[PDB]
Amino acid sequence: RPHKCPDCDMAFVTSGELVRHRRYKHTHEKPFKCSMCDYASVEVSKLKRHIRSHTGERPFQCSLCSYASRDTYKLKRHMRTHSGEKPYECYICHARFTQSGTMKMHILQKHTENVAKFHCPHCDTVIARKSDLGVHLRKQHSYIEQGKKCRYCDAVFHERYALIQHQKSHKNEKRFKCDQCDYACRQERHMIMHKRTHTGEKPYACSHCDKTFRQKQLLDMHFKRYHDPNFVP
DNA sequence: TGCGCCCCCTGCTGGTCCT
DNA sequence: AGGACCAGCAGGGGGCGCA
Ligand SMILES: [Zn+2]
Ligand SMILES: [Zn+2]
Ligand SMILES: [Zn+2]
Ligand SMILES: [Zn+2]
Ligand SMILES: [Zn+2]
Ligand SMILES: [Zn+2]
Ligand SMILES: [Zn+2]
Ligand SMILES: [Zn+2]
Repeated sequence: RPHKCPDCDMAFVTSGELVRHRRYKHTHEKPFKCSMCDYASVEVSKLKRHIRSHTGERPFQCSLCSYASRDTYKLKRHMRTHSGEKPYECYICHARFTQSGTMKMHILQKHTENVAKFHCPHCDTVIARKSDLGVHLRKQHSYIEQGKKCRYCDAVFHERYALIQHQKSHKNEKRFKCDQCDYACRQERHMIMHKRTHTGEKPYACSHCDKTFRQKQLLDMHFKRYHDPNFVP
C-alpha cells in the first residue's frame, strides 16, 4: 500500500518518506538543530552539510585548478567554467547561460515590464540591478583616504561623485574675469591681449571729431583750434 | 534514513555596451 | 571615457526520487 499525504496529492513508498514530506511542506518541524547557530533542518544530511560551512571543510577538489567545494553539485557547476558549457537556454531569445539563476535574471531584466528599479539615496540616478547600485555606492559615494585633486583647479575631494560633479561644473566656464570690464577669456593668451587694449584709456573725447585725449588741456586746445564756434574765414 | 541531484536564492566580479 | 549593463560565478539552503 502506498502512503498518501493527508493534505496534498503526494504518495510515497515508505512511511518515513511521508513523515519527511509533511515536515518539509506541511508541519515545518525541523528536529535537528546546529550546535553553533540557529540552523535547523528536516534531515540530518542537510545539517551535516550546514556544519561543513562552519568548519570550512572542502573535500571535493577540482582536477583542473585549486578550487575545492563543500558540495558535489558545486564542483559540477564549477566545471562549466573550464568546459565553457552553457546548458541553460533562454526560451525567447535562445541565449546560452551557465547557471539557471543567470537565465532567471536575464528573462527578468530583458523580457519583463514594470521592473522595480532602484534609486540612489544620495544622487538622482536609477539602476536596473540591485547589486549594481552597490557598485555605484562603493565607487561613487565612498570616502577615499587619499584625496584626488581636481584636473582643472587646486581643490581636492575625497568622494568620486563630488569630484566629477565639480569637474563637470567647469564646462563653458571662463577662467579669467578681466577686472577692468565684463570680458571673460579661456585661452589665457587672449586675456593678456585684452589687458593691452585697456592701457590706451584716453578718457576725454571730442564732441565734433573722433580724436581722444588723456588731458583736458589737450582736448580744449584741439577744440579751440579745429572746432572754434566763432571762427571767421 | 542516507544521499545524490537539481532546483532555489543571493551578491559580487570583470568584460561589454551605450551615451 | 566612464559607468551601467550583463553574464559569469561561487556561497548557503530546500524537497524528493532512489537506494
Ligand atoms: Zn503533503
Ligand atoms: Zn550552524
Ligand atoms: Zn577548476
Ligand atoms: Zn532572452
Ligand atoms: Zn549615487
Ligand atoms: Zn575644479
Ligand atoms: Zn577688460
Ligand atoms: Zn575735434
